[PDB]
Amino acid sequence: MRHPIPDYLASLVTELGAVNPGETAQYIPVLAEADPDRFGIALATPTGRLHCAGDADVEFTIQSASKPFTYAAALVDRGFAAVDRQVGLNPSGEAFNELSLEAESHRPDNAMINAGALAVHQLLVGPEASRKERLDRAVEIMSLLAGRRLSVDWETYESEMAVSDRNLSLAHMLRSYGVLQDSAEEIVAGYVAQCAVLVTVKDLAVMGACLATGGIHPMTGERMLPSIVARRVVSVMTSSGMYDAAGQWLADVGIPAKSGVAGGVLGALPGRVGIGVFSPRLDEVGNSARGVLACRRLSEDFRLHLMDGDSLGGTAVRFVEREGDRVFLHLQGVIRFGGAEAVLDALTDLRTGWDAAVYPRWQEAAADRAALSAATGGGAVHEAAAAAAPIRTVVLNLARVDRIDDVGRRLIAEGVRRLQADGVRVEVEDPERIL
Amino acid sequence: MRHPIPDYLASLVTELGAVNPGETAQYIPVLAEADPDRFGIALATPTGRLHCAGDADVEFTIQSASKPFTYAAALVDRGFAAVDRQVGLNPSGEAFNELSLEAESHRPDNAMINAGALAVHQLLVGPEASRKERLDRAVEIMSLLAGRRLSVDWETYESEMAVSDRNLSLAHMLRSYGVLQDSAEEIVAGYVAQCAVLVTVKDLAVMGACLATGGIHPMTGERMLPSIVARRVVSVMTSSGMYDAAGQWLADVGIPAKSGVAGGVLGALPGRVGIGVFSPRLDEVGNSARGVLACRRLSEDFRLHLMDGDSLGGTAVRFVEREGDRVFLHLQGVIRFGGAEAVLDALTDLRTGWDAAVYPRWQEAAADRAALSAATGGGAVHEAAAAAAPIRTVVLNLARVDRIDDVGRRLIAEGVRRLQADGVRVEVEDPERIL
Ligand SMILES: N[C@@H](CCC(=O)O)C(=O)O
Ligand SMILES: N[C@@H](CCC(=O)O)C(=O)O
Repeated sequence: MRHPIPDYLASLVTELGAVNPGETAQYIPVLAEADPDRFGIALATPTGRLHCAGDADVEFTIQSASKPFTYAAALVDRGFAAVDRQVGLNPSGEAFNELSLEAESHRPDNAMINAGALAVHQLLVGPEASRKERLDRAVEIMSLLAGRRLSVDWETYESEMAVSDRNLSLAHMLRSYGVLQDSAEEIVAGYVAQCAVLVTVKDLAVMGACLATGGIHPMTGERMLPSIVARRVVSVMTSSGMYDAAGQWLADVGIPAKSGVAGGVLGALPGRVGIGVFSPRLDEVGNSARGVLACRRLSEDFRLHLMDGDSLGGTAVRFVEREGDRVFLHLQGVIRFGGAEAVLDALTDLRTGWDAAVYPRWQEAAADRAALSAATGGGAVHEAAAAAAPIRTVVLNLARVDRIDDVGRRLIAEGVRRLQADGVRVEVEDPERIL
Repeated sequence: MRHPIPDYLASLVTELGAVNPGETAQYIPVLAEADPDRFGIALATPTGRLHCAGDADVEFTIQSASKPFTYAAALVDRGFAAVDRQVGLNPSGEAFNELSLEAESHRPDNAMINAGALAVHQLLVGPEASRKERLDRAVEIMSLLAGRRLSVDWETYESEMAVSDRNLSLAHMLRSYGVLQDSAEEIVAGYVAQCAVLVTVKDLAVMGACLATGGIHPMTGERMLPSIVARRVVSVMTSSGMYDAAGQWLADVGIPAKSGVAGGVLGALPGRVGIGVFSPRLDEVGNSARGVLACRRLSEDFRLHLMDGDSLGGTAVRFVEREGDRVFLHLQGVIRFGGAEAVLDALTDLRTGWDAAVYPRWQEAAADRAALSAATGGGAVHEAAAAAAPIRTVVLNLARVDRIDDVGRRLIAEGVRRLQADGVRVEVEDPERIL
């Protein structure tokens, strides 16, 4: 059959395309004369699927939506310590205040606002890196997530470099407080090229997806970024991506996202989906009108909110079989704290916090563990307590476990270490050595 | 064996308990003379497990950590429209500015700051509700999540009511802009009692857990709040819970949390865990010092970050068996967009977005779907494409699916509707009618 998601994408494009409020970025000639009658949208899933509709294969400059990529690239090249000394974590409106830099800190508020982006571009490769290297580190980091070699639209670069007075101002002010080493024109030029990189609504959906999964590319399964770096970038996208309207956006939508004045919008909901939207005309605060609306919809119709839980839970426990003398534990999925934590409940729930008198209700509910389990979501863990409803051997089957982060390994290891201590054998049937 | 989490909780209490910086709330006599040598912590899981350490069963006033409960209660009693007209969604520092209310809006910035809390207390039952009802609606909503009838510590209430000049000021100012109907003293009194409700570090962990799961109580599986309301409350806790330091907190920790000046801290990470911490002494901005640190740790050691993905993904597909003429699909877990979306991939992947030439790398990776699957986390969906590696009947087994939200139902329904349209039989073996 044909997948229903792309069909949904097409319906949304037609419904919201009935109109076209706002206007194109007027502070640059190349973006003013752009056709406002375009509008695409893509959804890239963690697994590797890509759904689309409308003008999702038309190119446009990534502008600001490029900020989380260079922040991520710079974090890897210099590490947290070095980047944090120049870029803060406080949300702010693009309107620049010098008091930002007078603080004991001496650093722009965050990496989503121009001042913060200029500081990040300056940190790109190292202290002795040339102008030319930083700009390739930019195009490179981005290109590695989009999946292909990207290019800079010099026509836009030149158009913007001719009227880049504001940014030069932020760059100078920054040098004044020692946040920038090199020259103002040098970092501005590199920053203005970085924003001139061309992407399609689809690339953004795939790039957003890399950040969504913790640094894993959904089209190859190859780690592009460390989970810890990808985490922070999505953290700052959420808290400062929509500027002073971030509180209202985190509640109204739930999708960490940065918008570009060329019309593009990037979205990345941790562990669920990379998003890309494209619609030239900008609203009253500078974002992509139809683009920002597209996200509202997706978020309401699919409950794609950051606060809408979607864990594995006890579902990490495929099943618990007490054949007779030995008990078999088969794990499944991607095991992190959530899953490993449930495993530890299973293991403990084999015979190897509240006063029942005070909570008659909780004891009753507990009496029926199968019922209380489905109402809550702990897969087949209740099958452990049921196996013990002597055990001399426990088998940990890991054939169905896609992967397990460090925290899971340690937690399940410790779990194993504590069983043997009980005079219980423990065989870990783990084929593709993952443990 | 003994579960390793509580042991970890005890280690953390001893390690971080080596010290005790800051001091108790000095603007109230009853909280100034409180013993600073106490410190507990609890973790309530979605499934129904409760882990503890230290003074987790000692009572203390919930103060501000009560704000998300009354905001949630008021949202249910009056609905979004009515509450949003009085309470905004913008983050802010407790330092009050009158320009907040001059805006076209005429409403405090958010429901986590005193002004915003006073406005929420005023909306508690209805326009014709008495002073006495609102205060019970407060204690009630909270008590229903903690799992037991709670009480107001009048000793603290009286102590604070004697020096409640600041709050009265916020209350008056609000009446001035028409955000409060009743009297200033009336709402202040009710608000000061609401903060005098006594909880233990454990109750907070269970209460945080209700919000964490989308409104489902982890100790009974009974829905206490609508998923949509629980969502917003966690959204505003995240964006404004830590005030002007929320950007740095969302990155440094990732756990939506509100602190109380009595020493308690509430945490609620969507779909993973309810948290409770208790440590009388407050730091330089008013939060619980050791309490705020406890959260930092938990978040770093267990990767309990809001941005650290933890989905079900393709793991919703237990397996795909092509016995021969018919194909069997067994689903599992709690199915939302994430899971339902994978099902639709399975169904479509039975023979009933990118240019391969451009992405040689992606085609290679795709060639080995089993490998690309484990690197990414899509359970056993690749088993569908493998079944078709004619099909006249497809069986949807739902015995292992704990539950499925509205979005899942519609998505899997549509999926079903599109298969039959292909001249394919479709039997949904779903025992406890969930579909
Ligand atoms: N590329 C623009 C930024 C566009 C935006 O703010 O989205 C600039 O450097 O000024
Ligand atoms: N109960 C205190 C608030 C404490 C806090 O801000 O955490 C008050 O009403 O002023």
